Amino acid sequence: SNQELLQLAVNAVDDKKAEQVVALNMKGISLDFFLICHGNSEKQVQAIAHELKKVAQEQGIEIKRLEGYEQARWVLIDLGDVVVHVFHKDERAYYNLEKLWPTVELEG
Amino acid sequence: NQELLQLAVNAVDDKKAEQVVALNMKGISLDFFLICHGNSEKQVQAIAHELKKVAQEQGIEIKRLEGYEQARWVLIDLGDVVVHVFHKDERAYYNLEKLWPTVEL
Ligand SMILES: [Mn+2]
Ligand SMILES: [Mn+2]
Ligand SMILES: [Mn+2]
Ligand SMILES: [Mn+2]
Repeated sequence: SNQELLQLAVNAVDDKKAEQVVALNMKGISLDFFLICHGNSEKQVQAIAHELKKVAQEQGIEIKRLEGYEQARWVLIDLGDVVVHVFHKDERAYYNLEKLWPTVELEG
Repeated sequence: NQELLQLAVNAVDDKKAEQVVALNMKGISLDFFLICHGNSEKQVQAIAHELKKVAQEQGIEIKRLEGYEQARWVLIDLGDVVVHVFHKDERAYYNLEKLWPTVEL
């Protein structure tokens, strides 16, 4: 998709104070954008994931996937053209997210 | 194709890598992801090295190799095929579900 869903996800995630928000242009890589951020506690991680869900249902966007919400260590919210990854500051795969997957200059 | 994949499966097999699983990334990424694990950091490195050794014999170019020293999660980018050698105790290895069609062997 475009910055419309991405900005939609960035804001939602921003309203809940998600830290280190990073977008990835998954463009040439996957079959568009991957939004990454993290919470400092399992309660904060779920708050973020929920605001994204709440906002997604307001704008009428179909959530294709949502996994790891209960555990709140690595919540994946598939919004289609955009996929959000909300990690817990202590999640290890969150620091190895380098191996996996080109960023996107949000402010622009 | 199965040429590089079988090449990687064998290398990883010579070192006794356990729970070898191939993933068809067709229609997902821009070929094959291969996963397996070692029971110790020494075994994990043995596997990663056999892959490196085999890759240099066949003359295939290793694009990436990360986490070898730590031997908790070694990534060997062989191009069309990317191998992930985990340590049986690595957590991201049990959450590899979230991330992302299992190829037969
Ligand atoms: Mn698209
Ligand atoms: Mn509507
Ligand atoms: Mn917990
Ligand atoms: Mn160690």
